[PDB]
Amino acid sequence: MIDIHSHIVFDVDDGPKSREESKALLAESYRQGVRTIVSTSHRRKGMFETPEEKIAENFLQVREIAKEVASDLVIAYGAEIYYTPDVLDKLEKKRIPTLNDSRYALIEFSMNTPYRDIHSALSKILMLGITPVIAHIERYDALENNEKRVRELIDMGCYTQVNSSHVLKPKLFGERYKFMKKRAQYFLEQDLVHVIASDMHNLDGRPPHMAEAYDLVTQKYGEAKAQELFIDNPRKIVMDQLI
Ligand SMILES: [Fe+3]
Ligand SMILES: [Fe+3]
Repeated sequence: MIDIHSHIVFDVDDGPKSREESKALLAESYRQGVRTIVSTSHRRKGMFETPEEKIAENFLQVREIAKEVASDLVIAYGAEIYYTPDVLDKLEKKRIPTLNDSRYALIEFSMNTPYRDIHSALSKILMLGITPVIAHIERYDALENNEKRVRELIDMGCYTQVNSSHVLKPKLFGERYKFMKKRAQYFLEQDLVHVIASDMHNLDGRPPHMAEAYDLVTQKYGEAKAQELFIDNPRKIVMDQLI
């Protein structure tokens, strides 16, 4: 019901190319039962360096477009911030957005980022009074099968996010993400996940799987847990409330 990680702004990153694509992506998200989407387009040194004024501009146009989808679809502003050290000054001085202007910022790393680097970056952001929500923790080799490390990040004041796509069963044929599904399944079993979110980009390779994932978590982990990960926690994040 509340999706805190999405790529829905046209012509700013690897998401929609056009207004028409953004609308179609919103529509599919709405169809699946999502009622609030936080826009978190990429901020990444050397990869996604679209200027902030453009991202904000196209964002506001997507927010308008969302009215054509449904009147109760709320679009919030945010950023998926790949960590490089310049990001610290940007956050301190609010030149890079948090999630709906809350304390929470969405932070990502590389698949092969060493734990010590992860731990260090997140420690420094915490020192800014900003709470990291760690994007797609199933991506990071450093956390694979590592309850102790994830726990250590959570215990110092981080929250964790897993992509809906990796919540799904590994497919009998054509499975290209088996290792990330196994990782997400590990974290869920260990009860190490605060949030499941879309990371949606398009309707081909990367659609939302929020309805499918919600049902799967309901079946395997109970409805209350599904509510927690897909509604209650995301809602606290959007409303700048402590979890
Ligand atoms: Fe990412
Ligand atoms: Fe993303």
